[PDB]
Amino acid sequence: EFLEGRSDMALKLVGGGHLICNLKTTYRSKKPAKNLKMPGVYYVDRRLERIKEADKETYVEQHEVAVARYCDLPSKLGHKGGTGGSMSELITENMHMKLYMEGTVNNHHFKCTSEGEGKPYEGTQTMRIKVVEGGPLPFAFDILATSFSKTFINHTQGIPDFFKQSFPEGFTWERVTTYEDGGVLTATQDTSLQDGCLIYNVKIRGVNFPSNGPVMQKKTLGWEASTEMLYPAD
Amino acid sequence: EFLEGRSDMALKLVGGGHLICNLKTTYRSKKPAKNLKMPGVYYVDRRLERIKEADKETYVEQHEVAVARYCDLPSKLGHKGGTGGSMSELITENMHMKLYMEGTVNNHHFKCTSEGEGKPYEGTQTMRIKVVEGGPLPFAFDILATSFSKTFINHTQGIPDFFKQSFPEGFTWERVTTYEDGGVLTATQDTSLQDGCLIYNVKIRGVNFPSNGPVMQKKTLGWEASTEMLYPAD
Amino acid sequence: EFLEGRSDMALKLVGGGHLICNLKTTYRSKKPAKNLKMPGVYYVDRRLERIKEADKETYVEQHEVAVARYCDLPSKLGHKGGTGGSMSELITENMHMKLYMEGTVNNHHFKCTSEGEGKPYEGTQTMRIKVVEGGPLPFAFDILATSFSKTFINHTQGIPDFFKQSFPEGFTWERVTTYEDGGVLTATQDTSLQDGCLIYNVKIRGVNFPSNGPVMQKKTLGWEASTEMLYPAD
Amino acid sequence: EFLEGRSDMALKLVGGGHLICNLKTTYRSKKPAKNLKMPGVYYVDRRLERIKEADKETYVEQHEVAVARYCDLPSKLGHKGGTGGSMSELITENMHMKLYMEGTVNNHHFKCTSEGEGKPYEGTQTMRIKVVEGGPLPFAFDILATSFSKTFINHTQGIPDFFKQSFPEGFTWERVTTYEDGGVLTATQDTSLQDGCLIYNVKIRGVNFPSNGPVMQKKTLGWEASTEMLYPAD
Ligand SMILES: [Mg+2]
Repeated sequence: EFLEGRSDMALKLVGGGHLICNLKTTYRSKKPAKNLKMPGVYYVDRRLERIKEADKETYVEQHEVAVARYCDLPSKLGHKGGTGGSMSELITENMHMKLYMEGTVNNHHFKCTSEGEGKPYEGTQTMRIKVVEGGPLPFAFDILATSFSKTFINHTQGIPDFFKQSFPEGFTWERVTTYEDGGVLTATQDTSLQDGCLIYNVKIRGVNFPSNGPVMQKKTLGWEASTEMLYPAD
Repeated sequence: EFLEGRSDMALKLVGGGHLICNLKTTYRSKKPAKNLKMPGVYYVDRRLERIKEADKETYVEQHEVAVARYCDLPSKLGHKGGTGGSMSELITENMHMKLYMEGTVNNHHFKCTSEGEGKPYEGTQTMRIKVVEGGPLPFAFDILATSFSKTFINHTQGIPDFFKQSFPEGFTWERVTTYEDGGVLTATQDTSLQDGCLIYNVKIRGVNFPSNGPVMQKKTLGWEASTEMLYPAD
Repeated sequence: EFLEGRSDMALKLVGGGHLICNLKTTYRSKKPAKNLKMPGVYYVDRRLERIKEADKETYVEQHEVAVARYCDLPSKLGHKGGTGGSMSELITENMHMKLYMEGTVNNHHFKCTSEGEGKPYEGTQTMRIKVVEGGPLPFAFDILATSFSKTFINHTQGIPDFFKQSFPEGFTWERVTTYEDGGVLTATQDTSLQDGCLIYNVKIRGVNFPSNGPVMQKKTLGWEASTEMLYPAD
Repeated sequence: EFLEGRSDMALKLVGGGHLICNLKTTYRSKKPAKNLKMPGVYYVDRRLERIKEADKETYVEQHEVAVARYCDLPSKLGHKGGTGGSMSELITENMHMKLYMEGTVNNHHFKCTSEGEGKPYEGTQTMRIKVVEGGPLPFAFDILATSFSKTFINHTQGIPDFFKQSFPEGFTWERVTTYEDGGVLTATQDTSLQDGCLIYNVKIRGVNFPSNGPVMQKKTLGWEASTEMLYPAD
């Protein structure tokens, strides 16, 4: 039993306009099935923003605000669900995170580290990111943004927090992002808890980004906000 | 200058679980560009529900609640939104609609008519739908649900209503719904205003739906709510 | 029981280079299952060439050579298939065709008629095509090329000709062509035999072709040759 | 300047039938552009067959025969490649190969080694493959078949051999395979020549393969033969 997510995000392009991409994510728990209180269908509203940038994109500081909900709207049918209610004690309201990243984008190899802090229950976080190997990146940094934190989703409407419940075992995610110009970037990730710090271990592998298109030429200017739909399966 | 939308909807399956599909929509105005007050990026939360169904799905009555917004969430940067403010006079707060649909799904041809009423500014509406030809359909009616009214979106927060402003000329849409099991359903549509009634004319052409998959075997059970991301281009 | 095909075609672009698209076709028979001699997996090599063009693309003349085969190459295992042998009699070795087409591409409506002749068993044909409505098209004619004749495939090596067997009842196809820049074009089609003439009925519904991309700007120069992979299911 | 490829392969299923997937590959040379003799558009017919299998798939011995061509078919126009002609001294007619592979498929990690030999100019090769970590795999070995050899393509008809020309520098490839049931498997690979042996280094990352589908349940039975379409870009 896991959660699958789906999003369509929009990339802002130099000169106006946008490039769309599609996110198919599968969220897997390391905690055993019997001990989880599974949600029903729900949505997470994010806004992901580039705060600071230095050195041809080899240093980037990212902020994110994530908030989960159920459909607020009244329903002529009986899907109040609703339901809800989850509590997660290992996660304090002030948490620190450390991350390591490694992968390839169009045959170009690179490594990244980051450290950050945020407020899980409030739905906010920040990430200070270093490109350590294979900088300057020849591709728009934006495409890695979604790969740097499911724990910091503010589940307010009682909705069961599938990510915060998982600890200490942890959770993984694995995602395939599909740009409409042809590019494809898959990423696998491990979230674990050691001494009260959240440890992220990612692996990027992207291919087929058009060479004379916005991603490789770096004509991008951050993302718009987005809605992820999340739903349980098998 | 027009609006493109992107949504991912979830289809409910007999036995739990879901089949996801992707909606790429282009909304075009018949009113001239200069006379339109274009919105910025925004989102529409819908909930579409089958009220009544009779005769192996040859009569179906649908209700929808659509509410548009901007990102409520605070932004570290200065994308205040909120701009806004649009007024559209031809659309009263009680509207009636009449519809004709014709198209093919996996070589099987069919025709539909419908009539309904709803409250545009409140975001609510109802549709009473008849299969007048080629019923009973060998496919789940659900896949047509999204093809029957952009005017009944409650634009509050002072978001410019691209759909209402358009009147009297009217507007069209054209969409490609892409199921993850392989099916593909495109639709072209014309909206227009004649004697204070909203007139819909649709055309469907769906192909490649697996014969032994949920859609053809009719093992589906309505949609979950969804979020559409609407954005201006060219 | 029917045949599915898959092709990837390449579009020649003004200035060198190519735009790839994907063809998913389902070919369905009108003749009863028991009286057909089903093929195995096999391949069709085509080369489609614009012989003539006049009037801003409102007259186009097409030649096609199609030849189906099985893998000639030796197999370490014993896949023979192999098999083969079909004869089809309603189809003479000189056939004439008449075709009608109607559909939409990015909200622009149009109709086409054509007449042509070829040698089915030899795998050749020509088509003389008139745009009778909604010319001049604001889009590259190329994208319609693949919608104007399955009967004229030279099945050598003894492969059972699934298309020639169908007569007199006839057969349909229905296809989704998916460009990598985003455009999508589906087409459903009906074949039949009336008075020794082959009668084609096509319908087009294409959407989402980027306005500032090759297809809408007409910066194309025909297709490259292609291989279609044909295989039976249900 | 490099080569892109496109294929559609068919996977054989327990109980008959097939699951199709799409291959987008980009082939990059490590040898400098001025010294390469680029091909034109062309095709490769392969047949990949599992010879032996032992220990729940932890040992697989693979055979491949690859033969490249242009379009044998006559053209009503001036397009005859034909050109062709390439010579590659460093590659003998009996070559040896050693490979290391590492990656993840649906959150499951694994490593593979293989060694093999074949006749590059004749277009044949064999691979003896050992699963060295994380066996037995919970997924159909098939989805890995295409990741173990571009040097052993028999370029007849005189097509300039882009893979053999690269030596000694070597070449990389990177590919995205997209199943129609939802799975996605990208792979990056490094080829090189050291002491007269071909050295392969692969990395796999497959995701979003359906849990209740053929690949994960191991209901597969090898590939059908296939055609890849190769074309130059940049
Ligand atoms: Mg969405």
